[PDB]
Amino acid sequence: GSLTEDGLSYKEKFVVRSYEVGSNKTATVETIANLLQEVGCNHAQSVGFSTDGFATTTTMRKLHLIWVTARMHIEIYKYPAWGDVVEIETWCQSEGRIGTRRDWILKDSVTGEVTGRATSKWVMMNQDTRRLQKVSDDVRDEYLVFCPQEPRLAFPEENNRSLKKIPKLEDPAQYSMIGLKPRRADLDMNQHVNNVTYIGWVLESIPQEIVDTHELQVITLDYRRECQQDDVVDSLTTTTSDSQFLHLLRLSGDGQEINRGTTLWRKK
Amino acid sequence: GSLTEDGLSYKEKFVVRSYEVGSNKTATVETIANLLQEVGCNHAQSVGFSTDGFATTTTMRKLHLIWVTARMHIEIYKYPAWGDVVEIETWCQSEGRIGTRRDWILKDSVTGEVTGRATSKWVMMNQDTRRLQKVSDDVRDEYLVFCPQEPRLAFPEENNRSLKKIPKLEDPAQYSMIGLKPRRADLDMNQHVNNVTYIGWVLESIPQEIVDTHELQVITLDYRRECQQDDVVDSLTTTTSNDSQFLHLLRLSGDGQEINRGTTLWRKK
Ligand SMILES: COCC(=O)NCc1ccccc1
Ligand SMILES: COCC(=O)NCc1ccccc1
Ligand SMILES: COCC(=O)NCc1ccccc1
Ligand SMILES: COCC(=O)NCc1ccccc1
Repeated sequence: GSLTEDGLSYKEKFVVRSYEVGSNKTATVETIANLLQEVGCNHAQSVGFSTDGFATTTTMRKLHLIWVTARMHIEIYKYPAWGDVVEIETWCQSEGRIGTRRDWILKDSVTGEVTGRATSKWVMMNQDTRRLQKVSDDVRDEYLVFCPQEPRLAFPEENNRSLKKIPKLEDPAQYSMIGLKPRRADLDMNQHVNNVTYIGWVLESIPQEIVDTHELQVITLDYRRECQQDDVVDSLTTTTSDSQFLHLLRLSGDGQEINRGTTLWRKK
Repeated sequence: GSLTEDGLSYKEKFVVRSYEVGSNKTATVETIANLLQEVGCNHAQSVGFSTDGFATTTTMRKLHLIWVTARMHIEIYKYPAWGDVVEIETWCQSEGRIGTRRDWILKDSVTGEVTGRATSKWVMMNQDTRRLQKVSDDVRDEYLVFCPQEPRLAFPEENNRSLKKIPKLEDPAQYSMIGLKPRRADLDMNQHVNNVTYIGWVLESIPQEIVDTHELQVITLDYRRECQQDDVVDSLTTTTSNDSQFLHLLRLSGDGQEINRGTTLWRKK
């Protein structure tokens, strides 16, 4: 991978692996999400950001400050097949005191056609108290030199799917998958559950009939609270309609919300 | 990746990804196992083997015959770090009517030093009845032309760890992790649980204290029965031992039907 000519974005190509594909012999949405994460990490490394905590600086490490994902939104037009090469371009942009936005464009390496796009919102917080904090000018100036100054949006539409408010699913859920627990392969280098595992858990409550007759087109996911490595999760889904679903991930005991989201599926 | 000059082995390089590493910032044993699987699949594809079923031919597909892993044995000297490049060489050799053996050598791309090795045993089975059956000369001849004829062993030693018999763990287990279920990311393109998920499930019952103070050196795993996508598994571990050794058992949560057994050897960091 490499930073582009103007140094304001980063590109990387990936060959889709045999264990990365589903029943259709095309990459899963979790494989796609892992690749967005990988290119995001390579972009931060390329410009000197910390190898201990994603997108942190010496200034943030002293203050025990981290960046956390608030929302992830992915739209796929064509899933690459096993053996195919996908090229991914990513860039970051400031969003004031609220936080930051990282966007991605996925392309077919051979044709050059856009096969997907993603956008994510990040907020700053103290890693110990878990309290959200406003980004100071000192922290802001550090990353602004690596962002384009004119708005570059993967989802430019005024009032598009990526910015829609997500409601809370009401009991009883139409479908559910309970007792979901993370194993060591679900944890990152800091022993935290990987953001991609939550996408998998959300999709666990979609009936196999939907998965067999449809392809996932859009997924929007809010990250409200972290699942600890010894927590147990219940994944809940209700049809709201193409097929549309409302999703809720909550702790198996007290029902504390960890994530909420929506999915849109297209008939094969 | 590519077949080597003589066409009797295959090499591929991989850059270790950020999500592929553990707390030590080095690749997990499941990341290593996924890469051995990937290079194994690329080698079969490079010489015309089926894209629907691993290492099958038109002859095998007609008879509903598949190859299944009976045993996997991995030894790691150094786990590659995030950003490092690992080069893997793999080859296959016939083992008579019993089945085949696929071996691997892992190397550091920069230094050229061997950082690991693996060996696996495969048996042929009817995919519908799940009945094992000896390999016929017709099936044998099809793959022999892609194998070296002189013995090429990743574990050459006459009485070595890769061929040791594994005993059945007796209750009560010293440690356990109960209620393990596969999710969709654990399934392959044919809806079967990925062979690597079983390695993860085995390791789920190792205490976190061992994982924090030791590094995994050797893992040997027998595959006895397949876990269906709606089965629930219990992972059991007992210490059998400077170095730490463990005996492992994976069985169905209800009736206790054995799916896997194995051993692990850990070295103090
Ligand atoms: C360390 O992560 C870097 C990154 O860019 N992450 C993207 C992502 C966010 C949420 C879900 C899936 C993927
Ligand atoms: C937390 O904000 C998202 C993010 O990726 N920030 C670091 C970064 C910004 C600009 C270029 C490269 C890396
Ligand atoms: C389709 O698999 C091709 C292959 O060579 N797999 C090796 C393997 C066997 C068991 C556990 C992990 C890896
Ligand atoms: C089932 O045995 C393991 C295996 O990988 N067989 C296929 C093969 C043999 C020789 C070269 C390349 C591919």
